[PDB]
Amino acid sequence: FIQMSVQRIVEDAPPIDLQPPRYLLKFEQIYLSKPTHWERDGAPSPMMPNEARLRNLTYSAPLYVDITKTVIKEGEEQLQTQHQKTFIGKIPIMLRSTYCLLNGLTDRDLCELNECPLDPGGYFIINGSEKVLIA
DNA sequence: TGAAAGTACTTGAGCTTAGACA
RNA sequence: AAAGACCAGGC
DNA sequence: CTCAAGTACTTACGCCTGGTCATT
Repeated sequence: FIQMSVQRIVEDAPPIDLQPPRYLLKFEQIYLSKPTHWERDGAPSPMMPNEARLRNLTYSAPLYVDITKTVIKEGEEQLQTQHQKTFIGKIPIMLRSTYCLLNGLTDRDLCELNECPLDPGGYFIINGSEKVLIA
């Protein structure tokens, strides 16, 4: 879903055609980061799943998509402005998936962060609650 | 994605037939 | 803390 | 003035435990 489906959905959506000048908006490619928490002061910091459970936070990762804005002023010159890392929202991250912070960590690493090595993962943390999607 | 049975409403058909006996 | 929704479960 | 031929319309389902959740 993260690697293919999100990019397919973003690139599939028709571009914004509006209008007399005309403006066209196109989304190029989405970018995912590790789950990070933005505090009141706005300082980013990695959010670990245990801290998400304890503080009733939502274990999610910000989603950034490159957007190119093109303006048509009827002067035969269309000025195209591209926007990098445009933040459109935060996608909840299934624990121990590829984009989870616990991915690829050994038993000692998981214990150092107070996470059970035997924890199979595969669930989401929303407001501190462990949610599992039923097929 | 399957999937239920009885009942309260409407509506709209549908039809050989005329004289002069009490 | 009232009234709802959903979920899981017991017999 | 029917009546069979249709269409809407209505039903329900034992008790108990707990958890979460968004809104008020």
